[PDB]
Amino acid sequence: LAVATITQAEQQDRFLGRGELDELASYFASGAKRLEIAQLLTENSEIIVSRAANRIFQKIENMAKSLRDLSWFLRYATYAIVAGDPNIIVVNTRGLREIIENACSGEATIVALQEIKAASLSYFRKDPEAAEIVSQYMDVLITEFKA
Amino acid sequence: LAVATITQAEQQDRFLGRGELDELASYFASGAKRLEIAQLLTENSEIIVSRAANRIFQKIENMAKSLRDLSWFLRYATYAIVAGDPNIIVVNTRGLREIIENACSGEATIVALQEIKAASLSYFRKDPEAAEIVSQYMDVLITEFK
Ligand SMILES: CCC1=C(C)/C(=C/C2=NC(=C\c3[nH]c(/C=C4\NC(=O)[C@H](C)[C@H]4CC)c(C)c3CCC(=O)O)/C(CCC(=O)O)=C2C)NC1=O
Ligand SMILES: CCC1=C(C)/C(=C/C2=NC(=C\c3[nH]c(/C=C4\NC(=O)[C@H](C)[C@H]4CC)c(C)c3CCC(=O)O)/C(CCC(=O)O)=C2C)NC1=O
Repeated sequence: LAVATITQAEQQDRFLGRGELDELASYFASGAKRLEIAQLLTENSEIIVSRAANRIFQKIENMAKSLRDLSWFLRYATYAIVAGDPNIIVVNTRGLREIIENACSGEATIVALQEIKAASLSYFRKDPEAAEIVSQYMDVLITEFKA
Repeated sequence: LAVATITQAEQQDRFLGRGELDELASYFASGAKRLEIAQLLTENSEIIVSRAANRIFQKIENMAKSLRDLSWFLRYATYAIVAGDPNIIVVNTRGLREIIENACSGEATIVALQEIKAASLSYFRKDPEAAEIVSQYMDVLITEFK
């Protein structure tokens, strides 16, 4: 964050670098777009989740938890997008591969997640900038289940 | 702020509400303007600092330390502006007036700080919002010195 960047600059007795400034400038300026994205994923959260669950419907034994988890995945994506901090996804998906490996099916989860991503993207057809943001964050989520 | 309202929604296992989204909208917009300001001040810092030194050059007995401090002051102003937190200035200015009244002239430092302000402001004559933002942070710098 800003307070982060400032702390290290201070630590090194210096002005923020041109790069640090540009990076913060871009973080603030993409803010409106990131909020637009979150508002949209949120209001459509239920349709996005049910599309993902449906795609693996026949693989699911625990539908209540499946629907819950898929909603939670999308909710943390949504946090990360609002904060402009992909690490929110990383911290909160820590260890989930093992847990869901064991709980149901790793294969299926990735299938559902890919549908979370596709269904999410579907709301930004006209808006390449947003689609990129959405794909970047969704890819961070999925990758935490791949390698 | 980013982490704060997200932390709450997180604790309550929910999506951010529309009211939360609008509040962040205001945060990011202001941050954008603050960052534009900080970039200008940073890129033109040598110029700003030299104007301020030059404005009191007759009183300066140590050009080096004077140029250093004025830069140090400007630096902390930019930190405050970037974070949007005037208290960065307050905290790092604490007790400084005494150290510097000793070292040279408290009063010349004030004149030079007014020139830091006046010089900083010259980059924002087309943008009265940004100008007011620079004036408000610089005033905290000058005041907490006095
Ligand atoms: C990133 C945010 C986040 C997620 C997603 C999360 C998931 C998560 N899923 C869990 C269990 C589970 N998850 C599922 C199933 C599924 N899960 C899926 O994402 C699939 C759609 C489906 C497998 C097909 C099942 C069947 C269990 C354990 C069932 C139980 O004993 O109740 C558990 C173990 C504790 C619990 O049962 O609640 C966690 C922590 N925790 C988090 O903080
Ligand atoms: C907000 C960030 C910040 C500032 C500004 C700061 C100033 C500061 N100026 C100092 C000294 C000094 N400062 C100056 C001069 C001046 N100082 C001025 O701001 C005037 C423009 C000019 C007098 C006209 C002089 C001559 C010394 C004594 C250093 C020496 O004797 O070599 C000292 C004493 C220790 C040192 O020499 O490093 C500090 C701590 N410290 C900080 O953490």
